[PDB]
Order: sequence, then C-alpha cells, then structure tokens
Amino acid sequence: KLKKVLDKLRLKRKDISEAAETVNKVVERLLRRMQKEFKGVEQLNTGSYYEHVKISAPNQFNVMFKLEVPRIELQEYYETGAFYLVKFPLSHFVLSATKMLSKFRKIIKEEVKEIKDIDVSVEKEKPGSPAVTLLIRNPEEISVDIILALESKGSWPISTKEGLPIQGWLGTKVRTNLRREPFYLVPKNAQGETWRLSFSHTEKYILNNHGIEKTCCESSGAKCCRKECLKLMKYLLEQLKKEFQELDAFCSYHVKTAIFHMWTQDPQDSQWDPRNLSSCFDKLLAFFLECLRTEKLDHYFIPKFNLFSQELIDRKSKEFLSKKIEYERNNGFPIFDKL
Amino acid sequence: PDKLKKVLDKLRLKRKDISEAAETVNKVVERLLRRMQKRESEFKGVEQLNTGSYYEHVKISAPNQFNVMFKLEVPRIELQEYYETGAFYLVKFPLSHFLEGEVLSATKMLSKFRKIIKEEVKEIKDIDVSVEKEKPGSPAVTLLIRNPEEISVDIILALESKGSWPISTKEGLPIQGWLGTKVRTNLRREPFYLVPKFQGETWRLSFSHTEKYILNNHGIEKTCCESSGAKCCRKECLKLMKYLLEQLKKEFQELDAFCSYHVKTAIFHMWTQDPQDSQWDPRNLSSCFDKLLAFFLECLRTEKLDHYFIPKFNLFSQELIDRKSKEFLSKKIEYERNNGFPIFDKL
DNA sequence: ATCTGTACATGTACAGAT
DNA sequence: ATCTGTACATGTACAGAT
DNA sequence: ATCTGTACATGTACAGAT
DNA sequence: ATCTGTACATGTACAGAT
Ligand SMILES: Nc1nc2c(ncn2[C@@H]2O[C@H](COP(=O)(O)OP(=O)(O)OP(=O)(O)O)[C@@H](O)[C@H]2O)c(=O)[nH]1
Ligand SMILES: Nc1nc2c(ncn2[C@@H]2O[C@H](COP(=O)(O)OP(=O)(O)OP(=O)(O)O)[C@@H](O)[C@H]2O)c(=O)[nH]1
Ligand SMILES: Nc1nc2c(ncn2[C@@H]2O[C@H](COP(=O)(O)OP(=O)(O)OP(=O)(O)O)[C@@H](O)[C@H]2O)c(=O)[nH]1
Ligand SMILES: Nc1nc2c(ncn2[C@@H]2O[C@H](COP(=O)(O)OP(=O)(O)OP(=O)(O)O)[C@@H](O)[C@H]2O)c(=O)[nH]1
Ligand SMILES: [Mg+2]
Ligand SMILES: [Mg+2]
Ligand SMILES: [Zn+2]
Ligand SMILES: [Zn+2]
Repeated sequence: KLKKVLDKLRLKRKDISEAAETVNKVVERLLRRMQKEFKGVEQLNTGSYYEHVKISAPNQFNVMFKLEVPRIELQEYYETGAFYLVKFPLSHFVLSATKMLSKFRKIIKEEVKEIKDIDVSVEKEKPGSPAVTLLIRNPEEISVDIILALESKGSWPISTKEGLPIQGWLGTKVRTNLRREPFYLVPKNAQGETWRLSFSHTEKYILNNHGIEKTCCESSGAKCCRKECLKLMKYLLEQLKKEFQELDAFCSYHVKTAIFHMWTQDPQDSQWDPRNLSSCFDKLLAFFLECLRTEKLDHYFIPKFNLFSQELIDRKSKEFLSKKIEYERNNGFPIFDKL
Repeated sequence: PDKLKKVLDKLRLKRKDISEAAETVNKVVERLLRRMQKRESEFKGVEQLNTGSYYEHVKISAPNQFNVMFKLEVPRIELQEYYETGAFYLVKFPLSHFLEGEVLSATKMLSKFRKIIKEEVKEIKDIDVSVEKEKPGSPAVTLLIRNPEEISVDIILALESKGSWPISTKEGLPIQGWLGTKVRTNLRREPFYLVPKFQGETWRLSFSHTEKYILNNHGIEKTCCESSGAKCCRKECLKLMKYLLEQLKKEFQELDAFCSYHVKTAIFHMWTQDPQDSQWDPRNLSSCFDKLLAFFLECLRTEKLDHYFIPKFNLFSQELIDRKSKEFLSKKIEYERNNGFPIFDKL
C-alpha cells in the first residue's frame, strides 16, 4: 500500500541522467562566469535531489554558490534568532543583501542570455526571496534555485548554542565536528539588508548519516525507513498544496524540520524498521498534528524561532491543515491515488 | 564482575602522575621538533603525531611510556614490496643525502635523525634525559627521562604518503559490519606511513593513526562511551589483556618474542567478530575478557594471528615465533584463567 | 605597506577526582 | 553527579620577512 | 588556481532464489 | 512477496598535475 506509493514516487534512472546532464551544463557555465566580483565562489549542492529524498521527478535542483568572507561581525535582527545584519572587492555593496543579490542576479541573467544550446530562462524575481531561479526544458520542466551564500568560519551565532540536539542520536563528537564546519548566510530578507542563517550543509550530512548505528542503510548494515517516511510526508503536503490554496503558508521545510525532531525523539534504528513503515509514518503524522494543535514547530538549529508562530501562519491555516491531515489518515489516504 | 573492577582501579593512571609526566615529555618533544625545523636540516617540515596507548587512553599502571611519530611528507614515491611480505617495502623516486642509488635507505635516514636527536638532548640542561642504546633493526629513537620516575619516549621517524594504500591492504581493515563502509572509505583516504624496519633499506607500513581513530571511535553506535550514550567494556578488556602479558613478560624471558601489538591486533579481530555494543556490556566484563583469552589461545595453538591491516602477514608464523614460545604462553594463560588470575595480585 | 609561519585562543571529549 | 586537567582541532593575531 | 583521475557511497533496474 | 547479486548511473572528496 505505502510500498506501492513509494514505487510511484521513485525517480527513474533515465530521467535522472538527462536532467543532471543539462543542469550540470548550465550550473558549470554560470559558476565559471562568476570567476571574472564574486570571484572565488564555490559550488555546494543541497536539498532533496542531493539528499536522495526528491520525489516523483528530477525537476527541482538546489545549488549554493558560497563565498568566503573574512572578518565579519553579525548583529542579530531584533530577537529573531535566524536574521542578521552583516558588518566589517565587495565595497560596491553594512553589507546589503538586496544590493548583493541584485548584482548576482544581473550577472546570472546576462550569462543565461548567451546560452543557445539549452532552452533556459530566468524566472521573474519573487520579492524578499534569496533565490535566482532558472527554468529549463529538455521538454520536461526543471527548476534550479541558485542561492548566493556568505561562508563564515567563526563560531556559530549564539542563538544556535542549544540547537542541533543530536547528542543522544548521532552523538557529541558528530555535533562538535558539525559545529566546527562554517555557517552560511543567504539573502532572504525579513529588511533589505537582512540575511538568514542556512544549515543546508548540515541537513545534507544528517540525511546521509542518519542512523544511531554507523552502518544504517549501508551495504553491510540494515535498511531503515527514515527517508521513506520523509518522502511520504513530503508527498502528502505536495498533494494537499496542489488542491487547496489555504495551504500556501506551508512548505517542505516544515516537514523536514518536523522529521528532524522525530528522529531525535526516536533515535534507535530499530524504531524505523522497514516492516514498521505504517506505524512509523503514522507516528510522524501524529507528531506533525501535535505541532499544529500546539502551534509550535521550533527551527531544528535555532530553538527559539517557532516556524508555526501566529505571526508567521494564521491559526485557521493550521486548523485547516489538521482537518485535512486527519481526514486522509482516517480514510486510507485517498489523495495518494490522485494524479 | 567485581574482582576485575578492582584490578582496573589499580591499573587506572593518576591525574597527578599524568600531569607531571606530560609536562616534561611535551617540553622535550617540542624542543626536538623545533630542532628539526629551525636548522637547515633534511627533516625540515616534519609534523608531530601522538600515537599508541597513552593517546588512545589504554596506557596502564603508570604514564611511563609515550609514542610520538615525526612524520615527513614525501611526494613522488614508488614502492616495491619486499618479497611478498606485505608489510615491508623499498622506497624509490633534500633527502638525496640518503638516496644511495635510486633507493631511499632507511638506516641512513634513521642514523641522521638519531644523530640530530642525540646532539639536541645533549644541550638539554633543565631535565634528566639521555638517549637509550640503539636496538638493531628497531625504528625508534628512545628517550629515557627522570623527574625521579622513569619515563620512556619512543620517537619514530615516518614517511607520509598521500596516495592510495598499498595493494596488500586492499582486503584489510574489515570494519564494514562494525564501523561501516563510509568510515572505512574515509580512513583509507588518510595518508599511509612507512617507518624504518637487502635489510638496511627496507621500511615497514604503520597504521598508528588509524588504530588511534578506531580506539577512540570503537562502537557500532555513534554514542558508545559518550556523555549521552552507554558505556562499553571494550577498552577495559584491552587493558586487562595488556596487563596479563606485561606481568608475564616481566617474569619470564621465554616471552620476549611477544609484545602488546599482538594483544591489540587480537582485540581488533574480536571487535570485528562481535560488532554489537551489547556484546561488550560492562556487567559482562568477565565473559568478555574470557572470550578474548579463548580467542588469543586459539591464535597461539593454531599458530595464526593476521595483521589487521595486512591480512596475508601472520604475526604468529613459525618464521617469527617458535612453537615452544607459543606453547609456553598458552600454558601460562590457561593457568591464570583456571586459578583466579593470581598474577593480577602481584607487585 | 602587505604577507606569513608560528604561537596562541577557544571549544569540547575523555576520563580522573571529588 | 559535578568539577577539572590534558589532548586535540580549528580559528586568528602578529613580529619578522618580503 | 583549475582540471582530471580514482575510488566508492548512494541510487535504480531486473533476474533468480527464497 | 521479499531478498540478493549484478549492472548501470550519478555524486563527491581528494591527490597529483598543470
Ligand atoms: N532555514 C531555512 N532553510 C530553508 C528554508 N527553505 C528551504 N531551506 C533550505 O533550502 C533547501 C532547498 O529548499 P527546497 O528546494 O524548497 O526544498 P528541498 O528540501 O530541496 O525539498 P523539495 O521540496 O523536494 O525541493 C532545503 O532543504 C533547506 O536546507 C527555510 O524556510 N528556512
Ligand atoms: N540551499 C538553500 N536554498 C535555500 C535556502 N533558503 C531558501 N532557499 C531556496 O529559496 C527558495 C525560496 O526560499 P524561501 O525560504 O521559501 O523564501 P521566500 O519564498 O522568499 O519566502 P516564504 O516561502 O514565504 O518563506 C527555497 O524553495 C529554496 O530553493 C537555504 O538556506 N539553502
Ligand atoms: N605494524 C606494527 N605496528 C607496531 C608494532 N609495534 C608497535 N606498533 C605501533 O606503534 C604503537 C606504539 O607501540 P608500543 O609503544 O610498543 O605499544 P602501545 O600500543 O603504545 O602500548 P604500550 O605497550 O602500553 O606502550 C602501537 O600502538 C602500534 O600502532 C609492530 O610490531 N607492528
Ligand atoms: N607510533 C609508532 N611507534 C612504532 C611503530 N612501530 C614501532 N614503533 C615503536 O618502536 C618500538 C620498537 O618497534 P618494534 O618493531 O617492536 O621493534 P623491533 O626491534 O623490530 O622488535 P621488538 O620490539 O622486539 O618487537 C615499538 O615498541 C614502538 O614503541 C609504529 O608504526 N608507530
Ligand atoms: Mg529542492
Ligand atoms: Mg606504548
Ligand atoms: Zn538508515
Ligand atoms: Zn564504548
């Protein structure tokens, strides 16, 4: 039943090949153009495709163009925890996010203009968004969200001190090492000079290193169903989102965040046995429903930032989604059979 | 259970002793390391790498023996395996002073290393420290220190190579079911080391850096022995086995062919065979130590203990240790086992 | 003025001491 | 159970070199 | 600084065995 | 139906060459 839904959601090797061939061509060319400002940006592949939790089709790719910036001093934007002003080549741009993003965007647009071999344009800017989004066609439509990121090597900002609570799951050495990696700021505004913390590199490591046992999902270990539960939850939200515009405030990052909390609460690999796929997916739904009822879903890395605060999503939107989730749950998920 | 807990208490190093030992050792090592740079010496660029029992937290009784590698990156090198041994190699291509004819001479390089070290120790006035008489074929320059208490420091010259590990290790390090494939792949991306062992130009592979990572990352669960996880008894078993051999070795010269590396190697195989943290529960310390002894005994009787990293190299071959020596040790181990380990009460 | 090899500054796991 | 010394990895300041 | 070569993890596809 | 073995595909870290 759920195994059959997963088969439908499984990407095809043929489609992966053709999509990657084109995406890589464009990304490689844009990256080269950035190397003569922005000289020295490096590529960092992130999100669902590179975490192996993309579903249905290879039609959405996420790439960070990270740029190492020396001595930078952060000031937290009021008490938000996730948003910062940045202070001290890039003198052209207090470091303005929208100004930097504009130049980044312009360069990208100029280079896409010179691309004749592939059918590719740049999507109209969504205000406040950090992304420069490319729309490709080898007939099939493919999105590429290209994210400018500042890389900083200092200690992570104080607001994350008590975040990433993996100690009982992945452990203290993993946590200490992860927090020795750089941190990232992307120009998602809150206004025009604000940046937002990104942990896409950390999320990627976790997705690919997700077990309490080192062998989880390896050739000489036991398969778990952690990723399959993530896929099913993503698909449920995607399907619901297609039908009801009441759910515009919700995104896949809410699901990702929720499952991180679940994986922390249930650290044992044996609590995610493939044979218990139903129970596992069900307990995930129950957890997400408690998050909705209590209007509380803390950022996994920034515990004081509630993604489900009133200020961000209306009670009515949360109650709408609850009713819709409870319905699918108690009727054998008819929405999975939809197209 | 509790008898063995009491032995471990005795074996536990004291923080006072650790402090005083480390203070002195670090002073000497730092000074020797600086001498290798600050002068236009062939060893310019050596880096320090702390290895062995003290740095793995399995040193027992006293902080009286420290192991330190002075590693030197050597680019374009071609290795030739010395007669299918698997562990021994000739090296070919600053260091031209030792490059006796395409071949990089181990003993020549070790001699110069040794001379420099001797000269620098001679200039040390703060501390009571001399250089021990060279043991032929040994790779070590050994320092003997006294803040009254006697402390050995074995300083090992090592060539660092960043290429893939030699073919003879391909099927070694069988940690797939225990620490897993990602850990193994990453470990094998680290450099490999050659220490100075026809004979005078041969070098031997070293995996001290890999052994160190394993000792400190020894569980199938990432939380093994961490503040938010469960204690295992893997290291405690290693200490007990080390102590049994150490005690036996100080009494009987019949056991001169044996060393702590045999015990370390044996326990690596045991940890591979019994990968689950639950097979090394603290409450089962006795059973765990017992099964280790039984395994070591089988190795001795069948004359077979494969190097953990170089499977075709048998540390217990006839060619290396007489059957007599192995039978002597078997009898001695079986005796202690079946009489409540009287040798643990000694001293 | 700028760059750099060396030493120090900071954080934390591990294990011993209390 | 909490506190504390050592080791070790990574960042960063800087007298000496360029 | 950039580019490639190598090795192997994480996938998908499918047949034969269980 | 599930598991196991092989083949085929992509991603990615890092060394050595340029
Ligand atoms: N902090 C933060 N990170 C976000 C947010 N949205 C997206 N991200 C990050 O950007 C990545 C890409 O976002 P998306 O492409 O929308 O989602 P995805 O995880 O790739 O999954 P898909 O919906 O299958 O594409 C996510 O995996 C996160 O790492 C957000 O609101 N906050
Ligand atoms: N890799 C990565 N991609 C990100 C991150 N933040 C945002 N993105 C990308 O940018 C897209 C839009 O970012 P959002 O966080 O949704 O921002 P927005 O669309 O301006 O605002 P809302 O969706 O209303 O919150 C995401 O779908 C991702 O593809 C991040 O931290 N990392
Ligand atoms: N391949 C190999 N490595 C060895 C051998 N002897 C020692 N080593 C390595 O060098 C390290 C130091 O050796 P020792 O000081 O004799 O032993 P140890 O492991 O530190 O334990 P102690 O007996 O407490 O000193 C070991 O941990 C090994 O990594 C040997 O015969 N062969
Ligand atoms: N760190 C480190 N120390 C090593 C290594 N190999 C040897 N040593 C040290 O050097 C000492 C002598 O090396 P061995 O190979 O044991 O000496 P040998 O002269 O060949 O003979 P025995 O000591 O009788 O086995 C060891 O006890 C260690 O202290 C190595 O790979 N790494
Ligand atoms: Mg995505
Ligand atoms: Mg030692
Ligand atoms: Zn898994
Ligand atoms: Zn343990």
